[PDB]
Amino acid sequence: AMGEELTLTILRQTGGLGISIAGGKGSTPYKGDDEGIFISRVSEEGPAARAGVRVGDKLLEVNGVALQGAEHHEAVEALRGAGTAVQMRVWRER
Repeated sequence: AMGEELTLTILRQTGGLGISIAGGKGSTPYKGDDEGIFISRVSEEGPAARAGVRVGDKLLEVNGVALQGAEHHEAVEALRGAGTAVQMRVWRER
């Protein structure tokens, strides 16, 4: 297999999830031509790091909201509106 599909739960903490994202349909890609949404930063002090989110993870879904074909700002909105426990489905390439 080329990668692992993981489901991680991030408990929003002290005002954020502790991630940045890159990519999206019509934005600068994080990888090749892939227009998907990718984790571009994980704050060392933030809850995503502690939950096991990794830079370069491809974000597939956030609390039921699919991000396939999503634009960047749509994904930002999905993360912001995801509530206190944020369940992320990610694809982690080898």
